[PDB]
Amino acid sequence: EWQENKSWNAHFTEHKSQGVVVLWNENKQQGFTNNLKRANQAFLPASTFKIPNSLIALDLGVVKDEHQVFKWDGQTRDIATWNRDHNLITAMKYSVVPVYQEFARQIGEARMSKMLHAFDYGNEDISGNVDSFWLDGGIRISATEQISFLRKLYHNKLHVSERSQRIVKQAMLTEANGDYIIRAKTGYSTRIEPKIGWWVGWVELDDNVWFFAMNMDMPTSDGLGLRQAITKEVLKQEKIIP
Ligand SMILES: O=C(O)c1cccc(-c2cccc(CO)c2)c1
Ligand SMILES: [Cl-]
Repeated sequence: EWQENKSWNAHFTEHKSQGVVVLWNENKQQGFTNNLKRANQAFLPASTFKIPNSLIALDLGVVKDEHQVFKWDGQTRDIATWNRDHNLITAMKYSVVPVYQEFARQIGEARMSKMLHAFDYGNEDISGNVDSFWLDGGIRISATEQISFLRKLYHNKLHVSERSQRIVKQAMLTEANGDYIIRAKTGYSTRIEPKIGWWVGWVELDDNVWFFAMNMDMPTSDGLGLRQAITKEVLKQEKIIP
């Protein structure tokens, strides 16, 4: 049961942008979106792929645990937070592409492809370079497909160990207070048009969980903060968060 609420378009147009928010009420098994078409249009996952990539790296032993240190390779990159050592937690927090590129190389094409199929993840197509296919290869995923994948992770139903799923959900922790917990991952796709930003995850309440997946046009990096801001305005409008 899906419902289209075009009134949310105001949250995008008011910021001179276009995009989609998809919400899923777990208790009621009901979905909501401002744009049914765009909700099912498939985009590069970009750094949202760090969720499945983390799961695979942990389950195969490429990553021992969330404490293992991935040493900076000494190559100065334009994002200061990348020029340092990281563990799984900080690598997720700062979307440290080069750490996850090495994960993918150690995972390898064959095992990566099999795992994405087992996860039913997007179009399951890793065509391209194994260390960048989620940035400029053939893999694609829609907002509704993100929700489906995230729900499996929440319920520990993905075909990796419970431990791997618990660790990745810890690493997804973004915000927590007395009212809610948000576990999510941002994404920023620039190598293939249209340039977009992602924010996918869920909101944990005392008595329910709301899954969310949004993407929006992102012609410049100046609007990246709108990914979370627009999502939270929708959540506030729907009285999911205060
Ligand atoms: O999604 C973000 O919030 C985020 C976090 C860390 C880095 C970036 C990012 C911004 C511009 C270019 C590049 C490419 O090197 C990356 C975006
Ligand atoms: Cl946690």
